[PDB]
Amino acid sequence: MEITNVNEYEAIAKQKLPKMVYDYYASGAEDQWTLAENRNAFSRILFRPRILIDVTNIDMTTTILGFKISMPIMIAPTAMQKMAHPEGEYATARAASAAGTIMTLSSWATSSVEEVASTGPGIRFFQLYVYKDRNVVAQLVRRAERAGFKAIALTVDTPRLGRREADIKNRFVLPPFLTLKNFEGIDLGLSSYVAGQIDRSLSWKDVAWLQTITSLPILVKGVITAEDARLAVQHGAAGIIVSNHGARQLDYVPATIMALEEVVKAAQGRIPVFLDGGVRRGTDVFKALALGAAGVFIGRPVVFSLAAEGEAGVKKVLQMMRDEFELTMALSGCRSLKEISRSHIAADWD
Amino acid sequence: MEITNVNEYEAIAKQKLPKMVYDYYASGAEDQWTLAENRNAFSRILFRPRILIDVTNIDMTTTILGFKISMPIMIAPTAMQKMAHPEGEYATARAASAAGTIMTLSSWATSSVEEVASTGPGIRFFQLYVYKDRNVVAQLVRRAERAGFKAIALTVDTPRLGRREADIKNRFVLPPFLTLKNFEGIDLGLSSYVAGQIDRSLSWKDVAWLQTITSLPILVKGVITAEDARLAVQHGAAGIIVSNHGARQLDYVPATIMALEEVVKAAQGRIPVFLDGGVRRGTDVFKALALGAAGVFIGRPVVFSLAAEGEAGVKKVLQMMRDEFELTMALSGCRSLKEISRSHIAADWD
Amino acid sequence: MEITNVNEYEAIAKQKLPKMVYDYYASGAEDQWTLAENRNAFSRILFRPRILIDVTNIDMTTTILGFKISMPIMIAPTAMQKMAHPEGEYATARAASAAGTIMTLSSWATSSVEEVASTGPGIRFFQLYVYKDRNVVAQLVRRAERAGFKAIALTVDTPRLGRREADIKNRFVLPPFLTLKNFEGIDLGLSSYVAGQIDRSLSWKDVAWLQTITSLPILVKGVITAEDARLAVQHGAAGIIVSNHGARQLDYVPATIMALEEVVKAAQGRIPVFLDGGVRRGTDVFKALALGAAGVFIGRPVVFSLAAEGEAGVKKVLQMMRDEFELTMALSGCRSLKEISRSHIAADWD
Amino acid sequence: MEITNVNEYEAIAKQKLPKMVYDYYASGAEDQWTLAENRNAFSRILFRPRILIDVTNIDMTTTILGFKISMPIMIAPTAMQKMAHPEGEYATARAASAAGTIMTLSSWATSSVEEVASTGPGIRFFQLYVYKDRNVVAQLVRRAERAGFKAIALTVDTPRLGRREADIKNRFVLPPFLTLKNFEGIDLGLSSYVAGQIDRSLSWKDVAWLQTITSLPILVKGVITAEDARLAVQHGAAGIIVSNHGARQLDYVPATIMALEEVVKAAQGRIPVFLDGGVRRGTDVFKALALGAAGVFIGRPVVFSLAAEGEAGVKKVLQMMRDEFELTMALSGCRSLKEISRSHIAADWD
Ligand SMILES: Cc1cc2nc3c(=O)[nH]c(=O)nc-3n(C[C@@H](O)[C@H](O)[C@@H](O)COP(=O)(O)O)c2cc1C
Ligand SMILES: Cc1cc2nc3c(=O)[nH]c(=O)nc-3n(C[C@@H](O)[C@H](O)[C@@H](O)COP(=O)(O)O)c2cc1C
Ligand SMILES: Cc1cc2nc3c(=O)[nH]c(=O)nc-3n(C[C@@H](O)[C@H](O)[C@@H](O)COP(=O)(O)O)c2cc1C
Ligand SMILES: Cc1cc2nc3c(=O)[nH]c(=O)nc-3n(C[C@@H](O)[C@H](O)[C@@H](O)COP(=O)(O)O)c2cc1C
Ligand SMILES: CCCCCC(CCCCC)Sc1[nH]nnc1C(=O)O
Ligand SMILES: CCCCCC(CCCCC)Sc1[nH]nnc1C(=O)O
Ligand SMILES: CCCCCC(CCCCC)Sc1[nH]nnc1C(=O)O
Ligand SMILES: CCCCCC(CCCCC)Sc1[nH]nnc1C(=O)O
Repeated sequence: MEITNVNEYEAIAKQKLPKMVYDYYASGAEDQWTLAENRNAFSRILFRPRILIDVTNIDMTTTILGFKISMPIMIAPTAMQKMAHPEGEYATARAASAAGTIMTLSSWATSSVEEVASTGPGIRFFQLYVYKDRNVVAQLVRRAERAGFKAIALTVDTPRLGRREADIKNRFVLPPFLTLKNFEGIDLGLSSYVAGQIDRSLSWKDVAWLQTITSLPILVKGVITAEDARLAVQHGAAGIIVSNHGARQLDYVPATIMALEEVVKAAQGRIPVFLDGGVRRGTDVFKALALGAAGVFIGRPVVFSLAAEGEAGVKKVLQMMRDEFELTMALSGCRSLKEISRSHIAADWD
Repeated sequence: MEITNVNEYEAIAKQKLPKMVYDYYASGAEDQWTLAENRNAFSRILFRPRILIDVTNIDMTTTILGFKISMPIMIAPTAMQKMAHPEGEYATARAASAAGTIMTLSSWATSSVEEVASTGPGIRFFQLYVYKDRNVVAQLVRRAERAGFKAIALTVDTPRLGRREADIKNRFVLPPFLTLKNFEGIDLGLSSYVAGQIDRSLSWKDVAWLQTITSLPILVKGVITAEDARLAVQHGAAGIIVSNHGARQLDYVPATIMALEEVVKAAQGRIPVFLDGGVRRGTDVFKALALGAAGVFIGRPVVFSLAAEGEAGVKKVLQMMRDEFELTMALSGCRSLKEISRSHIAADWD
Repeated sequence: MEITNVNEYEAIAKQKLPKMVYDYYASGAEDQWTLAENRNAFSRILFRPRILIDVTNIDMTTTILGFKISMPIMIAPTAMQKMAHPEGEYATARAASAAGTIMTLSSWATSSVEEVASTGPGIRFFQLYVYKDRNVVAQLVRRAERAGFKAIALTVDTPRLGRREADIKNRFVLPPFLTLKNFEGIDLGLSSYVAGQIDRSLSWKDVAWLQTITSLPILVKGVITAEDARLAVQHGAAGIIVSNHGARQLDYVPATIMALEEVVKAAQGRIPVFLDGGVRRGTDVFKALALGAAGVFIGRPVVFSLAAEGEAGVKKVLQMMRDEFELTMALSGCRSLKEISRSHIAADWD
Repeated sequence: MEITNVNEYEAIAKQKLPKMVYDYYASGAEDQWTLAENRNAFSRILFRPRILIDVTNIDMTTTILGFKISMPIMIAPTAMQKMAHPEGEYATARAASAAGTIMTLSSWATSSVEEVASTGPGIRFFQLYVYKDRNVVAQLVRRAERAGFKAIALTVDTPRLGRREADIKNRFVLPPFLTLKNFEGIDLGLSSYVAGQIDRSLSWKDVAWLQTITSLPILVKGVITAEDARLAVQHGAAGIIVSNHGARQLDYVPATIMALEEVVKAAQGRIPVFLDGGVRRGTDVFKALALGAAGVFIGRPVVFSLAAEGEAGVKKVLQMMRDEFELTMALSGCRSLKEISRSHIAADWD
């Protein structure tokens, strides 16, 4: 017996976390169709491996926004990680740096940007929502810059929260001793106002506004149509992240893997297009990249592994994924990321 | 624990109603393929949401036949509602008016048009079948007009009853104290003659006949082919209701959501086209409207909620649906019904 | 509780017949894929009903080979019916005549042509295989003609028996007191030689040979490709029966309903094309006819009903089917068989 | 009760072999999608049988690389067969010769080429991997030639081992008394070095190298794209074996039956194209040949039958398959292999 794949962590997490906590991390929106589809869609893409190629040395390094990382597998911003393990964001922070990759911190983290920054050096991104109190947004950005965060990931798919029914039936509440640390300290319990601070009037001009208060590259997270992808480009986006929020917002939106190519083509190679949602295997990673993605982000796997084995769990998840990805490149006949091509894959919609 | 979706009422209704009553409301025709398909088909239509749009104020109001209602979700005519709850049609009547929407009364109701009318003011439609005794039909129409009913919904898909096997095995009978109140009073137990009064010789000329005894707009309920949709238009129909009778008539007829577009195109915008059957979620509502429907009607959800919590249940069903529909519009980037478009959706048959 | 559909007889038959007998009647070839598919394929064809049509009088009568019958539902030749009920072929014979339809007798019947003929008057067909001993074939034909059988149905899909594994595991044997009565009497235990009498050298010239020893119309049973359908026409076939032997021969042959249209088109209206296999509902009957079939034949339903209720069971099966077929015509808007059209149906392959 | 099909051996093997051994033989790569698909794909190809054809004598003999064999069903190289039964490769060797067919020996066999050769005369192929120690490869080839092996089957789909998770959880190890006999004797425990001897720098020039140390025909095993098929032809391959290694390498590669035609067309009839993976029925064999394959190879069925009944089991598997294949040819109207055609089949992708 031994953990051999990322998905097995979900079971352990489930068996140890309180229903409320597990359900919060595991649930999708309403009937959870897209949740299931995010995983199932990958099963509709097949390989066309090239044999008899010198695959002695496999290079998985890539350059994201000028930064060079070990692999094209980064960590997505989850939220309230300390509900999964006392160390929460700390464990995830150290694990990301050690793995040689990027970690995106959530504004709703149970640790502050500076708390995370102290763990050690590493390339980090900050996820944020343009709240009603623009002054609070300015403060958060300024605070992230000081902590040395390299970019801002603006999430544009939550003008209003999706209906994750399990949470409603459970009557979800943030446990007693946890706190949204990034909101502790600057000029404004914390769970209700921050939730009530969501500004639903946001439009493309607010994207411009963000650009006038920070020089950090802005990544739009939550684009799934070619129409918005073009607008994101026109409005100075540094990159686009094809995401359906882990299927927790609007159910019946396609699987990110299916929508990806449409977004990649819309971008016309002007800016990097990334993807998240459903990634659990190295084979998943190879397909996303063969379809045009510059890299991918993982969410749930982090919190599940964190609950099961803390930092070791997160390190284990990152190692398994890079190993699987390497072996996939090897068996496909690709020695570097640049060698992966659309012809190495075959989609059910081809 | 708490009710978070319309479908959950069916379980409660089932656990409390007598087999005979539940089966009568729940069953489809014969092998019940279309019953299952009415729900499953919606799962084959996906969204293409627009992000970064000011979705501060969402307008769900619409004008149906000159009447302005709160939402495009109306109640379909069921039958013998008092089998589900002592108040039956009364509870449904008050709930519809309070919700600010239209309620279609069935000729086989366990309450009379005037009984319903007394609950309070509200826009109501009357469902009827051209019986052999045309004189009884005239009386019913005249009686509905006095009660202030705004339109007549003529059902044309039941020349003969479908075979709902559960009813046959159960030997379905109307409970002792209930009565088809609309037939009580005018010139003609009630379950057998009214069932034997079905006129199967009806053709388009009888539609004309109805038009010579009433000035109320006539809605044809039960059209699912483009051929009949055109005829309905030619024969002065005020609107068409794409319906397969909740899959209780001819099994193997397509899901209303699949047939809808064909009917919408046939109508050429000359008259409103509505839909019913399988609607259980706000996402269902958005798809029907994105496909051309002017509004939708719900059947079973009413009787199930009625059995579970009487009027409160019906109010709960209507609130949940409008809430879900609103959040869907918000996440899709639509501020009014006029903003919903075919491009906001993606069908498996595209 | 009450029997409401043909398929329910299989359960009763199963619960009362010995494993060996049930398995013999119920099994398909090897992995039984086509068995399942014969039924499932019908689920891939939908209706396009016409409403508001005078459906007061429905005419199901048809003329098959000059003979006028009550409905386009005939009985297929099964075998050793007395294993299902003491009366076997007798009950089936009386039931067919009473129902006003045709019954095809198998050469392997546990009753002789003359035994069946004595039950009463009725239009009957005789199924036969060109055995090695052509003299035995001549005798069988002559014997059928005397008994007043109207046509010969030559089965061309069994040059060698398919592998019905259940029979092998069960070590199937004909019960002690039963006998292949048609072979008793003329010039040649009976189970082994008759099985060993199968001539696998048969080709189109042998079809011609049959035509020189009888003037009765010859129906080829077991044609499923357009290539053979044309040959059947060229070689004086009186009609073609699209059949896959109830999926008991070569597994992975398409469902008869799927292959039908190809055969109908090949025939070019020169001769009637019939179908069998999987027919269990009136909706099944309407689809087969809408696709071009002149009528259909049923197999297993006869033996299952026979085991459950003897003749009454068979009468019940025939009544249920005509009732279901009538109601389907009524709901589709078809007053006669001639009114059924391809446009009243919609196939998944359209 | 009695064994009626090849697949039933897996159950017996499972119920008697130790988890570790069964899992090693039965498992696929990671989530085992292609494992399931290798079998399921055959279900998507249907027959178009020709009736009324003289199928008295069926000829299944074929000429592979100049050698004439009884049937187009050969044995694929498995590995460590003695884990399944004390006799291992011996039983398989005698069974293959008796069946009148070819057996491919694995370099990792628990019996040596000469040990196998002593069982008796028979046409045999040797499977091999170009190890780092080219000198060991030369020795193996020379050793095979002496034992009278007719050809070398070079496997090109394992530059690195796939992740068969069950083995990892089980901590698979070669039982105490077994030995990789081909490595015992010549100039180089055995499980770890031989596994560490895999050369992952192999490319097409190494294929040429093999051709300069042996005159035996070289068969490339593991080609699944048309691109590699052409290269295999250009580089003097004697034949191509479309294989996905029994789905144990890279998951999400298509089923061999689906990829086959692409490879057949690429070869342009210049060299024979074979197939393996998922073959379990004679119907499977007919489809592979109708698609262009010159013959097929079976893997798992050998080890499962071996575990259940030793040599008798293997003889039983080979007999069942030829019987099933014969009956399929008979029912399709094919008297010889040359008579099987693409028109006798119908693929879901046609
Ligand atoms: C428990 C949880 C919390 C999340 N929190 C955020 C968040 O703080 N910010 C954000 O933009 N997205 C959030 N997401 C979603 C993204 O981080 C991301 O798209 C991700 O969940 C990707 O899909 P995966 O979980 O299938 O890997 C959250 C997802 C989960 C499951
Ligand atoms: C118990 C029950 C009674 C019905 N009674 C009527 C009726 O009186 N008149 C009519 O035209 N349709 C009747 N229908 C069907 C329609 O009201 C309507 O098409 C509806 O059931 C829509 O589908 P849904 O139940 O899936 O929402 C009935 C349906 C049910 C389940
Ligand atoms: C038990 C049994 C016996 C059969 N016997 C014969 C027979 O004697 N002659 C023949 O041509 N076909 C025979 N068939 C098949 C046909 O009668 C016929 O194609 C039929 O089974 C149609 O399919 P169904 O069973 O799905 O209705 C037999 C089928 C069964 C199940
Ligand atoms: C237990 C086992 C051992 C295998 N050993 C080898 C081997 O030694 N050499 C090789 O090239 N392929 C090996 N394969 C795979 C091939 O022999 C072959 O492609 C085969 O398994 C075909 O598929 P099937 O098992 O579905 O019939 C092995 C497969 C199994 C299941
Ligand atoms: C300003 C937007 C508010 C969202 C923040 C939280 C969602 C609701 C918290 C529990 C009720 S946690 C989170 N952040 N972003 N998405 C989520 C997620 O849980 O899916
Ligand atoms: C004049 C037509 C007669 C139909 C009225 C009833 C159907 C049968 C009543 C129980 C046997 S109730 C009803 N009304 N319309 N459809 C139904 C339905 O139950 O599906
Ligand atoms: C001359 C051909 C021999 C077939 C006759 C019988 C089949 C085998 C009898 C039980 C072993 S009964 C029968 N007749 N035709 N098909 C069948 C069937 O059982 O599918
Ligand atoms: C030089 C390549 C090494 C592969 C040989 C073995 C695979 C691993 C042995 C158990 C850990 S047995 C084998 N040989 N080829 N494929 C396999 C298989 O088991 O799938």
